[PDB]
Amino acid sequence: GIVGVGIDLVSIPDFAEQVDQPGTVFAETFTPGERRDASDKSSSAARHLAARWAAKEAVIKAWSGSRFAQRPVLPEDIHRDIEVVTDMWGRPRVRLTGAIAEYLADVTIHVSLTHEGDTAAAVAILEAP
Repeated sequence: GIVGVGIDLVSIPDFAEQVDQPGTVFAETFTPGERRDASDKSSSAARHLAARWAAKEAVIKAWSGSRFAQRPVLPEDIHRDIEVVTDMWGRPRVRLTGAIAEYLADVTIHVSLTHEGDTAAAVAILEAP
């Protein structure tokens, strides 16, 4: 049964404006080079990266909306234990580490991402067999 659902829309312009700032959570998900390239509103990098961020936030949203919210704890490591990459063709892939990988070890994560104009989007659905 479904155990969590998330959706997230990202402004590509607003994304590129803050994606490259130090200490932010962007630094723990994208490489400096990636953040540098994504700083260009009009680049493909910004578009693709914006879409990866939406994916990640969507999963995070699904997590916070599940039974794994209320614990355990440390809402700083979940933002860091979650990662989303794209494989050649353009399909999103969710990569887990830290505690979240353990707690969602038996949970299937379904994610999809898109982007158009000044916005990127994604949806995530947590499902247990």
